[PDB]
Amino acid sequence: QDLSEALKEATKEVHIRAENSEFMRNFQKGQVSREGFKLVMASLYHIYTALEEEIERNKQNPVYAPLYFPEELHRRAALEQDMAFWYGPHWQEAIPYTPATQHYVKRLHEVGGTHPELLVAHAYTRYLGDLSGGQVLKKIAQKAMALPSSGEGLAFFTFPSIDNPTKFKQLYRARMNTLEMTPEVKHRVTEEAKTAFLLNIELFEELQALLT
Ligand code: HEM
Repeated sequence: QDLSEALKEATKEVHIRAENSEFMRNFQKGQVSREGFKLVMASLYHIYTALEEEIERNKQNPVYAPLYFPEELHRRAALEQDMAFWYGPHWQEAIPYTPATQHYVKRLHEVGGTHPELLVAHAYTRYLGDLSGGQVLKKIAQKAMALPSSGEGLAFFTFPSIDNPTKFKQLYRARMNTLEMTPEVKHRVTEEAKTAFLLNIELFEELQALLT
């Protein structure tokens, strides 16, 4: 069984749970505030910073390298633009770094530094969602918060180097399927993808509490 399929299958249940977190349920209904949106986007800034630091560390490592697509996929620059938009020019000392965000970052560094063969789980969980469902979330955000089609404040959700998210997704999955796989690696990769998803749920839980 192909890795791309094994991951989709292993995470379909937890994905249902993630969409139904209180924060995402409210987000999807069009009830996201600037305060709530700023918190989540600041937390992603930290998460994608860590993810992409570890990607760069492992770019030549054959357990990751076939997924090395910085120009197309990396979000850190986009998130910096969004931070300047939402938080102003002194955003680096305005933005929060919540405990659940720190916890996700920690696991990202553990994976990148000690278990790089699992980094694909984390890239899969974030980037493939951003290319799929994130495009729906973009539209809802834009409408909720009166964000302009010209894209300011939603750079995260915009992939100017990818013509067509569906075709790129199909390429990315094809390339995942070229990673050297043993039963050991495959089983732990799909476990770590479930952990990535839980880390996200835990963040959304935390943000919702901080908002109430
Ligand atoms: C309200 C919240 C969300 C909505 C409405 C949403 C919606 C979607 C939609 C419509 C797809 C495409 C499904 C398909 O192609 O059959 C998708 C795929 C994906 N989503 Fe989300 N999603 C949400 C939250 C999340 C979160 C929180 C994560 C991860 C942290 C995530 C990760 C993914 C991944 C990895 C895929 C790719 C599945 C695959 O093709 O293997 N989703 N989601």
